Amino acid sequence: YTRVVWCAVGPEEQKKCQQWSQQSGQNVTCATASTTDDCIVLVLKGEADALNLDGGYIYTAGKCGLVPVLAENRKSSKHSSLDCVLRPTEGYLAVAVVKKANEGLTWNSLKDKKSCHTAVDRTAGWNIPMGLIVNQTGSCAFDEFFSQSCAPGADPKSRLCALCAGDDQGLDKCVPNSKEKYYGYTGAFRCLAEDVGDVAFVKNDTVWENTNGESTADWAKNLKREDFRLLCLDGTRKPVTEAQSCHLAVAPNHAVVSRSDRAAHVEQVLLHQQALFGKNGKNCPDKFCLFKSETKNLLFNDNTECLAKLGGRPTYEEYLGTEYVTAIANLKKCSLEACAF
Ligand SMILES: *[C@@H]1O[C@H](CO)[C@@H](O[C@@H]2O[C@H](CO)[C@@H](O)[C@H](O)[C@H]2NC(C)=O)[C@H](O)[C@H]1NC(C)=O
Ligand SMILES: *[C@@H]1O[C@H](CO)[C@@H](O[C@@H]2O[C@H](CO)[C@@H](O)[C@H](O)[C@H]2NC(C)=O)[C@H](O)[C@H]1NC(C)=O
Ligand SMILES: *[C@@H]1O[C@H](CO)[C@@H](O)[C@H](O)[C@H]1NC(C)=O
Ligand SMILES: NC(=O)c1cccnc1
Ligand SMILES: [Fe+3]
Ligand SMILES: [Zn+2]
Ligand SMILES: [Zn+2]
Repeated sequence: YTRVVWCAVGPEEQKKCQQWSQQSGQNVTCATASTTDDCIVLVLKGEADALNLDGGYIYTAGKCGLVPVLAENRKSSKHSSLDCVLRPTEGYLAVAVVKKANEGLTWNSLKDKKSCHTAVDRTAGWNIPMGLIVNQTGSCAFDEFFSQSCAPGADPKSRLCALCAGDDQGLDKCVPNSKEKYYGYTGAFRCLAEDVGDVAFVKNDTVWENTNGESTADWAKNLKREDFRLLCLDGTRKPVTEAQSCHLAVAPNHAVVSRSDRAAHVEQVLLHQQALFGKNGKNCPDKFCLFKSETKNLLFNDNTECLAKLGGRPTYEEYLGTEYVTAIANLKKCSLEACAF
């Protein structure tokens, strides 16, 4: 049944997809939508086959019967012989970052400050930090905790979208796709780097990849690691070198999902496609690389080493872990079980 339709979210992923489609001789084609939720609906309709999702969206996707297929895998020193494709995944660290110069700003003096989020419903940018905040404050009124935010996905007219910028021209303010200047892990850290916000909720890989000459992008050009700090839950402030001990939680890797009746087929074309355009593919650097997009994390995060088999053909709760499934459940009570479409 060898022909896979990828769902791209927004015009930039649409363009990267169209490119990949060409280089594959149409073994993969593209469908496009404005939001991740819409791409999820397309897959359900059967109009698209798969897409890579942050854990927060896997949860939405799972209640509707979509299943995790292969997971993103970057690389950790001690997990060495084992192949990337068979190596277990580690999950990433969700952290809260602040400007060093913002002396005296801790996890406990966050109320009324200005925040930068990857996008509503996402693990590091939303579910983990707001989960703790509802928790800590005993209030479901998370829309009144920060004076202002850029939380792609919220009501364009609420304070939660006040700090968002939209595209080149001011259009699409607060859309949960890359047209929004402060969308995703990158847009969010940018929102803080330009001091639009006091804190950004991203993952720890983001600070390292957009500081000390790693980014090339004009806004990240002069960023230095020592000018940032991580906020720990114990009210303390640490250098970004100490994330192992100052994170809010460890998140499950983004993963490709698809309808169960389509999973095997999706899995097979991907392992092949990967063999050709992944980290060491026949054709990567020279013609095309699935995992690169010059600091934008288009379709896939730019630090993905390979997509890996899951082992224990896990359901989505098994993939997310009970720990995280319950964090999302408790937070979702504020805004009991069904495909939400
Ligand atoms: C926010 O507070 C809630 C309430 O204690 C935390 O909740 C529960 O999480 C623990 C540990 O994972 C579970 O054993 C309980 O079953 C959960 N309680 C309920 C009523 O569901 C919640 O996880 C905290 N937020 C974070 C980010 O950890
Ligand atoms: C925090 O995020 C950064 C960037 O994504 C990670 O940085 C690298 O660590 C890997 C191995 O862990 C090395 O191969 C790279 O050299 C590091 N990057 C840079 C630019 O120095 C880092 O692993 C993460 N740290 C934690 C605690 O999660
Ligand atoms: C497309 O898929 C077919 C079927 O597996 C494969 O034989 C062929 O090499 C692929 N072509 C390209 C250009 O990827
Ligand atoms: N998703 C799972 O079932 C699982 C099992 C063991 C380790 N990691 C993930
Ligand atoms: Fe994420
Ligand atoms: Zn931990
Ligand atoms: Zn299982």
